[PDB]
Amino acid sequence: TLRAAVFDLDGVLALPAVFGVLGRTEEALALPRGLLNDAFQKGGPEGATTRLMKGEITLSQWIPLMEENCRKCSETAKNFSIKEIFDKAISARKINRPMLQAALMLRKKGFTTAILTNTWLDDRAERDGLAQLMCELKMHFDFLIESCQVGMVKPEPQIYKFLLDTLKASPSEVVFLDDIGANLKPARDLGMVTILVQDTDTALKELEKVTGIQLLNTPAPLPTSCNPSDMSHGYVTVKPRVRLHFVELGSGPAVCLCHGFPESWYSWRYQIPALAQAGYRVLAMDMKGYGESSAPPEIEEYCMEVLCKEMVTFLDKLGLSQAVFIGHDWGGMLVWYMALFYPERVRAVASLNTPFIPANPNMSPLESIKANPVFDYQLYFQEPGVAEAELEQNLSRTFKSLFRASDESVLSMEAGGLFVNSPEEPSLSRMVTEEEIQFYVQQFKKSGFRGPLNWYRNMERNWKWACKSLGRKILIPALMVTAEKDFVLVPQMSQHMEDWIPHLKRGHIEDCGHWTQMDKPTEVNQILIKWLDSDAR
Amino acid sequence: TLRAAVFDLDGVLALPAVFGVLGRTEEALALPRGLLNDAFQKGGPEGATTRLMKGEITLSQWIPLMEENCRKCSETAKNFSIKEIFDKAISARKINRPMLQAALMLRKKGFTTAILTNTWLDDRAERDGLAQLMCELKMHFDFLIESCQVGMVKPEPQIYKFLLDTLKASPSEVVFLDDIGANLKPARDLGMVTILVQDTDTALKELEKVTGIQLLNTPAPLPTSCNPSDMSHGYVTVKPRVRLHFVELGSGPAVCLCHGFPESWYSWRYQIPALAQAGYRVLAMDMKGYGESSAPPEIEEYCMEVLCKEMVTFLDKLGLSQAVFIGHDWGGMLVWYMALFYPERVRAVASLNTPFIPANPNMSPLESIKANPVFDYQLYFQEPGVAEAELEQNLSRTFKSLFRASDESVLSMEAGGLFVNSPEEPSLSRMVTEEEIQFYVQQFKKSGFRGPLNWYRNMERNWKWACKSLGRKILIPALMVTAEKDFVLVPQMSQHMEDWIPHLKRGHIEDCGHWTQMDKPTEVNQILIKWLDSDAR
Ligand SMILES: Fc1cccc(-c2cc[nH]n2)c1
Ligand SMILES: Fc1cccc(-c2cc[nH]n2)c1
Ligand SMILES: Fc1cccc(-c2cc[nH]n2)c1
Ligand SMILES: Fc1cccc(-c2cc[nH]n2)c1
Repeated sequence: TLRAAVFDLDGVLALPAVFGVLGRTEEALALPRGLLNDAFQKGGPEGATTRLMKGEITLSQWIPLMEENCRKCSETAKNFSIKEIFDKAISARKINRPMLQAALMLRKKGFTTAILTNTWLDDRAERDGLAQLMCELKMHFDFLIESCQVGMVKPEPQIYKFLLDTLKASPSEVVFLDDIGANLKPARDLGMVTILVQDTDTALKELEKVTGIQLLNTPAPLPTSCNPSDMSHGYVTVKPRVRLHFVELGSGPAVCLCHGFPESWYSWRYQIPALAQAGYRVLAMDMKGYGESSAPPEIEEYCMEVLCKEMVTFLDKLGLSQAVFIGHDWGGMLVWYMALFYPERVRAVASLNTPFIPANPNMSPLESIKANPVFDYQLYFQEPGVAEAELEQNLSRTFKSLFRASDESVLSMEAGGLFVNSPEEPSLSRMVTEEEIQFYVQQFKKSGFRGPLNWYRNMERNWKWACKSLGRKILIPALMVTAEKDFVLVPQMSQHMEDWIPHLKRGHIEDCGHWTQMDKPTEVNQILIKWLDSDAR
Repeated sequence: TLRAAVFDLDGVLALPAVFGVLGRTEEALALPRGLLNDAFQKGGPEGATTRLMKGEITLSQWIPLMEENCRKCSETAKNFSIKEIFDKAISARKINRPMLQAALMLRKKGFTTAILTNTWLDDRAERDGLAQLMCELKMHFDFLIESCQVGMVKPEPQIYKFLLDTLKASPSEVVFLDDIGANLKPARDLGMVTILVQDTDTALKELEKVTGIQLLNTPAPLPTSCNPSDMSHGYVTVKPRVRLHFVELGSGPAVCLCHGFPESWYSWRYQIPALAQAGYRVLAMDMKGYGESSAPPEIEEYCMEVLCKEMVTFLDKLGLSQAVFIGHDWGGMLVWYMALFYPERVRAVASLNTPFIPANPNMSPLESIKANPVFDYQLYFQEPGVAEAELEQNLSRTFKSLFRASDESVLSMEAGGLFVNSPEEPSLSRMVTEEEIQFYVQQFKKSGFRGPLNWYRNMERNWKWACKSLGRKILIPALMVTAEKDFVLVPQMSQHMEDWIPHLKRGHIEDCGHWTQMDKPTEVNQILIKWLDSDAR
């Protein structure tokens, strides 16, 4: 029974291959057939290409050797640049998405996966393109075995025995996928299941047949998530008693993700890998009062003025002049105030669900709550200790009750608490795994709900501070993303935003409840990436 | 007696001012004298500019109001763009270096320093320039008081009382420097020492006279250093038992700094702020075996092959496709091997002191040590436990004996140890403060010298691995920096590097011992920044 799957890179995980490119170049330049493909493999196991693939020489050293081989082949058969041909061939090669999806599904099902490839040490001025491709791919596999790193090459028998040793599996337990028949032969001779890959669909049909796992025509997979233990964790002291923790991934313009109540940096798990892959340096915060960030007990530590000042200090200490700020819920509220009070530090602003509504100077925030019954829970959150006790009573119940899709409601909104007439053992929502709920449970064991609830206990202070901004407009790039089925932060609440943000851009997500990021991650990523690429680059 | 110094921004800490720019624009456009300067201050305390400076409106909202004021002034006096004029005026404004140097010296001497300024909420598309200027300046002061953040403006009396409250000082204890006489008047009326700033030299002469501290014509100051508690600290698990710690500062291309033996990320303290200010994202490592990084006890955990693999994993986990790698001593050795084995992940490579010398396959690394008496200490480091015992005996003595300039040698290089005939209480070198030695002492209390010494215990393994690279050349951008007075890693050892690195660039530092970064920080920064800007951008 199979338990390991091995994939080649050129022609399997990445397309178009290379035998085809040399073939197309020959046709485009009207050269004798196979002239370039022949110069490429000249000398076989003793030739320049084998030395390149074994890591004896780098790609830049191989270029002049390949040119000499091309000259010899043209001489025998009786503006051209090998550098330009190979630069263009490497650049055009893209990840074979359905092949990657099949490898992802096999790993999800318990398979050990590996990439086994004949590759080179790339020292060209344009090597970063290849570095980026390898980085994106390798993160999805258990092992990456490169010929130039092991000093062995397919079809040599040693690399297969080395592959087996690495997998800690007998040959009958391994499926081996390759586009080159000669490279497939030794794995077959060892007893491995082999697949000659010509077109992806047929290769995947063969793969599905031998594994007994559906891989072709399967549903749209969720975006890549985050394994907390595999992330880079950052810590900045913003003042003597306050440190902020963040997870960091990627390079490019800084993008600061600000979660809501009662969440975590982990609420952005489906966005962090996507945004980093899109070319941004993501900084996903644990907001003040949460997870590994400090949680001072004082109510005044959580007013918007102090939270914004600390986020400015956070940028100062990291040496960042600006970041794009993207917030959800209370984090969305914080991002609009960052745009209003610190525009010079905000490259662009985006909010999920949270609208920008200016303070009414003729109405107390309490009177404004009066007008709307959907915000009654905010009054319940006022008295220190009351909501903490109910929310801390059973963490698994708190999170399982909260984190549900629009059609999974288990909570109602006197004589109460959030959990009146709510199950003691709620069923697990289709949005989350038990493992994910337990991550939030574990995060909230450190400081509980006091800091998070204090974000609601500064209504009067926040209102007074917000009134100082009444004559201003948000004129930096801005995005408002509404969620059709958020029954508290309704899309309708954002209807007048253009009055204060005239150049505002929008996104809208149908069939999406309050927990936007985990409810509809693919759509959130699509919306944010499109907006970042047009407005924040 | 004075104990606080307050500086204005426009015309004091940053030049050229603004009254001069409007004056020059009037002359260049042959407009009536004072026309623009008059439209700028139109309405005085009730006008658009006061509203802008108090934070009632943003800069982008003020532009059309200023245009209407310019129209009214031209109308009364009987291709022009306010946006273009102000964009150019903001951009041309640069930090007044001697003024900043004087503020730095006063703070060093115990003075509380502050910037007090009439400024705006900048929401222009080009706001980042101003954000960068403010960031660079503010880090050097105890307080930054901005009119648009406090909703108060100079010359209003309230801002001065607010300034005093912030400083926690009586007016007679404060020196107040301003370029505007009207803004100086209320500080004088309160009893503060005031300086009208026209030309910097005269202002500094007045400042020197009143403080009794030499500020003008003083020696070249050291580059800005790092306060460990103020840095962003990052942590990446590269394998189950191994995590790497780093300090991170700045934005732009990733620059990974790799220290030597027996050092720390802190050995780069004078480079981190300079490189981040130059436009790079600095990642200063605690190398494996040091400080907050893991220090497994096994010798094999410290061979170059494993250390390089882990640095590749470090990049993978941070989501970086490449970084520039800059190393000193053992870190310099690691960076040449990163260039040789992982060129696709190395944007550029630079070494301080450590030359690139290819492995001699016909000589054992032990036989090669035989040939050179300067490397005898490496044999002493071989036997596990022996050098650890001597180096761990007294940490303060170890570091104070080691970290000295070329003319301060206290150690000799049988029947020994490093500290034979060496003082038990060495004097403090002119290169370091007691505080800095104690930082290294504190770092080495966690894991001691076993991990660091294990870097020397892989000679045979490193030699075997290095021989696989004998047919390669380093063809990515490279810099070799030699130090005239390093008596072990002599500049002469680098003489043949061009044979293997044909495009190699060089730097050379005279009167510089082994501890390059702290010996000659200004010169190191100059060399690295010049090279990064030409070869790594
Ligand atoms: F003022 C705000 C702004 C955004 C979200 C909330 C909120 C209250 C409960 N969940 N989210 C409150
Ligand atoms: F989502 C939002 C946006 C703005 C204000 C509020 C608000 C006012 C009182 N409670 N919450 C909620
Ligand atoms: F192999 C190397 C390379 C660079 C520095 C050293 C070394 C030995 C003592 N200090 N530094 C050894
Ligand atoms: F600085 C260097 C550079 C290269 C090799 C060595 C070496 C060889 C034996 N011990 N150290 C030192």
